[PDB]
Amino acid sequence: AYTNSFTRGVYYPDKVFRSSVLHSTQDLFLPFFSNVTWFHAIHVSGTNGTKRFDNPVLPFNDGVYFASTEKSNIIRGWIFGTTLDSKTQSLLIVNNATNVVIKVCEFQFCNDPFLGVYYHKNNKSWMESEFRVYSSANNCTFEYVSQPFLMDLEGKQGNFKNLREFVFKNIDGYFKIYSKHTPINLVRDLPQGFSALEPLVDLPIGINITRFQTLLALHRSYLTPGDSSSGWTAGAAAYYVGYLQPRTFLLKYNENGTITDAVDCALDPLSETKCTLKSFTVEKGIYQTSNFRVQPTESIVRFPNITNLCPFGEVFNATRFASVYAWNRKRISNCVADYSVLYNSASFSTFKCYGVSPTKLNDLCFTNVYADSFVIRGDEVRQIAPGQTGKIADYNYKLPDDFTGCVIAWNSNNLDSKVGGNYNYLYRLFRKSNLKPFERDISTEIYQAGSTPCNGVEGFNCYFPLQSYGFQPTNGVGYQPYRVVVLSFELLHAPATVCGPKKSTNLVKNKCVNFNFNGLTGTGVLTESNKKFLPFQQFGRDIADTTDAVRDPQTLEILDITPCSFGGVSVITPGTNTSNQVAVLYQDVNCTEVPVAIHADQLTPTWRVYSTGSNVFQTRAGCLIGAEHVNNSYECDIPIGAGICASYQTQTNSPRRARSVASQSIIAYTMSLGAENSVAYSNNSIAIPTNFTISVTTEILPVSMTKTSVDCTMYICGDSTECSNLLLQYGSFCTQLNRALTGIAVEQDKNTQEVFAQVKQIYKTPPIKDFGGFNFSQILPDPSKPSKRSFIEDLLFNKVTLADAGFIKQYGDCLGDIAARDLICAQKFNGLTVLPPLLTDEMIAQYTSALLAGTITSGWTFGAGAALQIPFAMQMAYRFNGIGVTQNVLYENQKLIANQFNSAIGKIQDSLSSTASALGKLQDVVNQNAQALNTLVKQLSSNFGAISSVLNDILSRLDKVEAEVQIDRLITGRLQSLQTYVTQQLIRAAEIRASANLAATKMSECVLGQSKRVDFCGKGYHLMSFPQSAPHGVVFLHVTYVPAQEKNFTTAPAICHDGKAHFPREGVFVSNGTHWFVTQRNFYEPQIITTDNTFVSGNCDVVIGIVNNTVYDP
Repeated sequence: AYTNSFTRGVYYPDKVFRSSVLHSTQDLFLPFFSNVTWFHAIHVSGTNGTKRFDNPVLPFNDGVYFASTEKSNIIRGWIFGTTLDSKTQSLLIVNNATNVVIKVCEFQFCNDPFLGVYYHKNNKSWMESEFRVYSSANNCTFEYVSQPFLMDLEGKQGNFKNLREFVFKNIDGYFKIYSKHTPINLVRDLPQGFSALEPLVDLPIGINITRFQTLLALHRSYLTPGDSSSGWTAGAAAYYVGYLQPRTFLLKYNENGTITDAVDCALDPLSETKCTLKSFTVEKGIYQTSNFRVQPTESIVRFPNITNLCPFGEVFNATRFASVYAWNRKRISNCVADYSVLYNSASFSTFKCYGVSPTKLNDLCFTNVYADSFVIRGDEVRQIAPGQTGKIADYNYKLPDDFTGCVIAWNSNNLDSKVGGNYNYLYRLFRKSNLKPFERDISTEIYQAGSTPCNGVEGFNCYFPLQSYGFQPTNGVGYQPYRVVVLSFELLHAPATVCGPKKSTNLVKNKCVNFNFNGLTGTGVLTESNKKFLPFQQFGRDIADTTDAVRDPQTLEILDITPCSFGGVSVITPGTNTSNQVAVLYQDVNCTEVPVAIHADQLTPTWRVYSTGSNVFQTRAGCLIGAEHVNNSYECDIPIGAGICASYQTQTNSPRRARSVASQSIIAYTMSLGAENSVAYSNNSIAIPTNFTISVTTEILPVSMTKTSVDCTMYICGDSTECSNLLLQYGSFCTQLNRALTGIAVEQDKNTQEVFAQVKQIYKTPPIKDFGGFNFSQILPDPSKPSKRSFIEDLLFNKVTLADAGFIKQYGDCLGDIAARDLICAQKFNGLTVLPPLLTDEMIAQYTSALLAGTITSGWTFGAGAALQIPFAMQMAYRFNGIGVTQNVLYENQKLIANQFNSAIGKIQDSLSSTASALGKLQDVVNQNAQALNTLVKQLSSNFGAISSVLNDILSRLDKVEAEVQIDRLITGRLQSLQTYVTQQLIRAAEIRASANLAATKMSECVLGQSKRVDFCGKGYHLMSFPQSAPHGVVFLHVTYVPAQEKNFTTAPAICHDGKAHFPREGVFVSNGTHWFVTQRNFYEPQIITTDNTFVSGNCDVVIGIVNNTVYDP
């Protein structure tokens, strides 16, 4: 009975307070949807190998998730440890049902906690016995009592069956216990749903747990009615087991601050979107996510085919050394070092290691080493460091300003002593000959140069820098002789040659695996190197340290370190409300390795992803799984690349079909760009429209976003004194950036008023509305709303999150508090601000309305200058003249033009209202600032390598002097991140103001006059255009012409009448097939071919195209 751990195992990792935040992190987690070993009964061979024991001892394996159910209190406690005996320490963790008792005692092995053994009474056994499992308590170490973990007490309130889901962990010796209780109804299968597990007690027990079991106390059974021997264990408590693995997650809360749901950050390519995006709902499109890797484990990986220890003790058990001046160097090479037995034994007085941190010594492969043997005076040892100076340092031995291995110093009065003392060591005295690191000078400085202004010619007597060291064994301490060696490692100058005493193991290929080549501890898949290497080349960093290929130091063969098969992972999903399945794409990677792996591929189970027989597909964009190609091409919604798209809205597959799955199948195809049609080229004929279908489109444009700002400081500084002290010593940085905030913010308002204040004066609707049958109702404002806010823009407002997803009312705030007047944004907590527009919506609107009124009633003139009356009839007529249509057509066809107009308006509102997110760019900016702002928010929480992210604590619990560096590093980082944030807003400021200029143009040209530019203001011959604001934006109605209902017409540019080539003044000569007439290109107005509607010039004969006809002259 193995069963998916459907969603069970998730807990509370730490007790840091938080509310409704998608924080991703990683720990030892039982896999979800994962097999859990049921352990139920005594069923045959479940009791063999034991003493009729039902639920065997099990491997700990780094973590256990534990769960039991019952009708009534049955399941007793557990026992943990290495071996569960008195030989090795044990853990006895028992629920007395009166109290939970936890003991790390060394109790004798219990084959059964319930064995038929007892010695106080009649010899059989039973619960008559007083906890017979309590074998003996010798060398007990820990004892603890707490409240029971009662199992039925959960189920008592609701009269149901229950479970208790458990996670036992031992991290850093701390044995953390996380808990939960819940009712069930099904006992056959693991329930679907969700729950969280919270820490009960941490126990710093510090025993390597590897074996564990569950304990039960057998009373009896009633399966067969014979005797007390019918005390069958069959029908005893069952349970599940799984183990915990280091995989990443995501975790969520509710209003009450409690976990209600989670999305896994190590489960599924689909799930990884909801992880990385930090959403529980992913939208339609293509989304790229983070790659994966396998467990961190490996042996001593690959040290050279060299294996022989170095003779270190010679340096160390040596009785003949030199003085501090006579600092010798000794060569270490071509052997295996050890720094365990070196480090471990108790001989060294000084051991301190520089630029090198002393643990992994025995896994360090070195190129070469330098043993600096000499004897020092006891107090001088502190001066053995870079940054020291002194007679020994400045005049016996110096240090470079780069890495030197170690310092080893130790008293030598057991070998440097003669009862008469030791004058037998020496050092140089100062003589102003200051030198550089590592001069083995032994020159006798008896006479100087002489011309030096500090020596030679300066007042000397019998002085000799060679100063002997006079030891005495009866002299005391401080000046006792201290033999000292300077360890200095060269690394990376060559193949490393001397390694620590750690034998490496074999190597694997093509699997994502770490490794360590002579200290080169790297990772990836191992691909055979196709390079003719060069034999004095060990590792090839093809560019900028990228040690691309490696030659192993045991087999001497070359290996391209391909970083384990590397290629982007992106998803193809229709959304979340749509469905919960995904296509798996890898970027320019042929699916030849694992197609896709969460830590490994799998053949039959839920990871079923095959490069053949599964939903494999191959492109220049790399191989696809999930995606089955199909031949038919259509348009693209979720892109992939090269037109290859995985988006069919309506599939022929019924069951799943979501938008990218097709009955459990992601589909594959390419953008079809539209239909296919030859238009019949001829050299002599047109089709000129005999009707039209004008259209009005929706040109949607954001005009602004929030003029936020920040108290840079109180953002950062949170109003702290020493905070501000260190803050200022950086300085105007804050000032710089928020000055930018200023310029850009005021800038956007200038942009807005700019896109609005094009006119001197303000117009109102004329009360009578007899405007040629063109209804303006819905576009126009109505007094019923505050300040005559137009129907259309009201819909705009409602269609958008005026609240902007409520940045006054997301995860709420201080409720009803200083949060001021209920519509803008921005969740102000501290440091930050936003300032409401200089132009509130109301003016913004009534501008636009004045715009409208002018362009209707006075047309060209209201913004150009004085607004002058004109019938919008003949105004529209002149605008047809602007698109080149005579006022004849409008005159004749005024009513249907009106009707199309107003119907178009209605369709406009139909769209904008019905179509959600029609406004993309608007709410785009909204979202943009949303994240920018909110990120900025989160960035307070970045500890930045400090010991705490909050300024408060880092200042508080620290004395200032040390607090200086942490405070600083934080100042640096958060400051920096702000400055970044600033920069990004700047990015917008730019692209915004660009769009803003664009839109100001859009209005000015297409509205104060008539756009005559191609697709500037919408497809077609523009007539008029109209302003439709958004709280940070504007949309535009556009009156453009589209002809229709065409018919063939053979043509002739000239009419060859009366020996003279006659041509049409305005248009082209047209025929029905038999009658030659004149009409222009955008409509059939066949005309009697007159000299009035034509003209004569040149000759008719020389060039093709003409016909012969007659022409009528006035």
